[PDB]
Amino acid sequence: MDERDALRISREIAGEVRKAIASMPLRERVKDVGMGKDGTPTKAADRVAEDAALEILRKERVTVVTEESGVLGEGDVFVALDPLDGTFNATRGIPVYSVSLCFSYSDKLKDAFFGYVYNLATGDEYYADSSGAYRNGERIEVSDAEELYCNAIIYYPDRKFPFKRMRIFGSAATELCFFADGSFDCFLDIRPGKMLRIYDAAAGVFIAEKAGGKVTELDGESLGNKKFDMQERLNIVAANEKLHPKLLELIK
Amino acid sequence: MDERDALRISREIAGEVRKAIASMPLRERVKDVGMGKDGTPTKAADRVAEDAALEILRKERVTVVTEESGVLGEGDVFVALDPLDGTFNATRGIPVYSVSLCFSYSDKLKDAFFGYVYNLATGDEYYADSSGAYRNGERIEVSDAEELYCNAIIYYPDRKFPFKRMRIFGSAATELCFFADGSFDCFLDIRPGKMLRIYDAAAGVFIAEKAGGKVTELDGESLGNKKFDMQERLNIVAANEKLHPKLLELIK
Ligand SMILES: O=P([O-])([O-])O[C@@H]1[C@H](O)[C@H](O)[C@@H](O)[C@H](O)[C@H]1O
Ligand SMILES: O=P([O-])([O-])O[C@@H]1[C@H](O)[C@H](O)[C@@H](O)[C@H](O)[C@H]1O
Ligand SMILES: [Ca+2]
Ligand SMILES: [Ca+2]
Ligand SMILES: [Ca+2]
Ligand SMILES: [Ca+2]
Repeated sequence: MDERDALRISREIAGEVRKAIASMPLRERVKDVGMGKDGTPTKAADRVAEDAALEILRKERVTVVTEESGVLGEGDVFVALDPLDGTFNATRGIPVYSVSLCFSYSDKLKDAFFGYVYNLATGDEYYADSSGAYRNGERIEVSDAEELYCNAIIYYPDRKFPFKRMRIFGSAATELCFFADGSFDCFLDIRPGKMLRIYDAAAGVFIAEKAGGKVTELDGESLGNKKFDMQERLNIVAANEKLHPKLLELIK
Repeated sequence: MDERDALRISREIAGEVRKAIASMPLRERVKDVGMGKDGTPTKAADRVAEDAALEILRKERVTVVTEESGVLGEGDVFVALDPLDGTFNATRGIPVYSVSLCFSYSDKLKDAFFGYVYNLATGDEYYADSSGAYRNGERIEVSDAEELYCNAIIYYPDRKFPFKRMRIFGSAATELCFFADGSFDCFLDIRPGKMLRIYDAAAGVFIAEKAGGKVTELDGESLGNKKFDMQERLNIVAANEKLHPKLLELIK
């Protein structure tokens, strides 16, 4: 299965999902539909989003790990998918919530060949493959801000940082794409509770990688080990090559 | 002048400035076109939207307090104006930025008689008159649980909080409407080195209060006798009556 397969496939889910959510009223969006396979509740929006993706991913020889219903599939290709990363905003009318998909051969991130995040509010498309990282087509790349005094996304500010700006938009998959497109110089989820799963960073992380930004874990150990599994958790420190180090040191 | 004209005038300015920025590519958006009369530099998206905004207000008998052109016109009626709140977003294509407008029968916040916030990204409309606060033509109210374990907007987390969620979206006018909505449980701008100006907040402040909100300065002092000029600087703590005291002590 080509990257062109993954892209073609990915382009279908986003649209299917988009109008499934779009048609959905905020009132019929926030109600809970049960308990997804990862411990967290499940809103209607959640269900509707995942179904539309599964119905298409379903026809592909792929094993999928996803929030609402753990593992599914069998294929020799794995998908770390999130129908709706940023469910709080979506149920709020806040226009920052996306579809996340990452395509890999093996069980682990290291063998992933395609990244794709789609903002379902705006219709903004984020993707990456061997060719590169794009947003709405135009080629992107992380920023070259070399100063700790810079624009940042931080989960969560706990001390007093030397940041020019600090934002928190509530959709890790999308904000990693904000880091990816140079709109932001560093992504940071140093949350002690290590409350970040694979179907969250998977897609985002990989586009960031393509866009030219170094991305690892709290200490610096890569994300490679990471598995398309329901137990996997993580923290992230993302920045170009001249920022990541200093950004590490600053959180000791 | 009454709250019907303010709406009608505001609705027009919302149309033109919307037209203005939308057709305008991002490249130009980020363009430095000189310095504004307040320090915070003027970029093309700024200039483009003030221009559009000013072009309408000025043919009314009012004194305008705007970001770039300082104070303008004459009239017992005052208008605090943020022609583009969330410039950084507007420049990067992050769909949170608005046009903020507050009208008062005095230069005093306390005499405000109309408030208005328009998401230039989603065409989402917030306003507040004598009848109540509304969002896209619907009546909003603030949220209601006194538990600190709530959903907060806070500029900036310097310590450790008992909040369920912390978001910073970079447009205080709209964010104060996010609070006024129900979307977020509390708004807080406790930054010591104060940076909120009358125009970024007087509208939100006014829509939130009609929303059922309690906005006061850091110390719980009302924002009533707050002046419309390029010197005022604010700190804000907004929430329902019940959780407001709590937040004071929390950040006490
Ligand atoms: O809640 P969700 O919308 O499914 O996804 C959330 C977003 O990625 C958020 O940015 C992150 O910090 C949270 O940990 C995730 O749970
Ligand atoms: O610059 P501007 O976009 O007009 O207004 C800014 C926004 O309201 C932002 O939320 C706030 O944190 C800044 O302090 C303001 O300067
Ligand atoms: Ca999700
Ligand atoms: Ca998620
Ligand atoms: Ca402005
Ligand atoms: Ca402003």
